[PDB]
Amino acid sequence: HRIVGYYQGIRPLTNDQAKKLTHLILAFSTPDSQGNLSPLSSVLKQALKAGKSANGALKVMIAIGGGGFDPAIFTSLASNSGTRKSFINNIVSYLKTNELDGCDIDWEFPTSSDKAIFVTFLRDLKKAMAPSGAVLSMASAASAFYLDPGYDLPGIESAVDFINVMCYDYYGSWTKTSTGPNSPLFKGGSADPSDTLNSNWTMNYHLMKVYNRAKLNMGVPFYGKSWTNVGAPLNGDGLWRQLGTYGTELAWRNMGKSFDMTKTTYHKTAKTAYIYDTATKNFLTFDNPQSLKDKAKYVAEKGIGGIMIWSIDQDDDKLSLLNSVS
Ligand SMILES: *[C@@H]1O[C@H](CO)[C@@H](O)[C@H](O)[C@H]1NC(C)=O
Repeated sequence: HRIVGYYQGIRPLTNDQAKKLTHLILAFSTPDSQGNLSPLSSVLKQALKAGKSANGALKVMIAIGGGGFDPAIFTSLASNSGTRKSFINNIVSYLKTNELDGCDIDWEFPTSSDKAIFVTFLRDLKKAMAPSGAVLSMASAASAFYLDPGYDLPGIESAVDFINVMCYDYYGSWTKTSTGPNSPLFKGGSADPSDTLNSNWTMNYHLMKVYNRAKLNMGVPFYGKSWTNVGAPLNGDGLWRQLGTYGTELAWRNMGKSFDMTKTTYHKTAKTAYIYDTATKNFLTFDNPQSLKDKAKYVAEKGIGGIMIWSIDQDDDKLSLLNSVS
């Protein structure tokens, strides 16, 4: 159903890409301490024009905030009814001025002190957006650690048109235990030390809280993560290996020129792709056409309302990943 594509201006949005999306979410605009939104960058502006020109049905939205963005500023703007009201008016004015069709609130992350005020902010923002038909979404966290204290999912659901669930970054630069999958679909069987660092657990968490699952999008990544100097498996399964050193996040479009993709191992239980290169001891966890196909099937099977992608511009020139997901 929905194909919600985040876009961060790595490269121009192509006319083929625009036709494969229902929603294009430019990323990012950030508010200052007074609720003034940063102006749309040139690369984001171009993608808006390219998307609308190539797909008259496409909704082009601005994601406000982001993983880099200080969540205490969201707290400040939303907690005060006066600043909440003016921030909302600034958002609505920003949409009209920049010819946008709506916005995504990417607040990473609301704390327990934010839980109710986040819902109030989204409900009020929806009310101001409703006459123009502007589309409202938010990005949701992937673990109970964040979800339980900070996310009133029923309340959020009552306000937004859909929820973009960030089912990725399950392992990363903070991981001290072992290598592991950035975005597996499932727990990876008996060798998996975790029940929850997978998309299925995160989506099931949301399914158990929200009224209408059609309002959920399962997020998928078009990027992967690498480690170097990686050693032996911890418990007989090559996905979880003795740590060397965190590498970086790589866009899919850049993996094939640095890794021999013919060495891809596809985990049959977790539904996730990785490469361990015994020659170099480099390790890459990523998503590829196979993992994305399995995830689209999961979404259809569970009746989830859509797929969201971070980020479509990380795809290769031939749209291997976007063509696989839809
Ligand atoms: C997905 O998660 C649910 C609930 O956590 C669990 O019952 C189910 O077995 C999981 N599916 C797979 C294939 O791991």
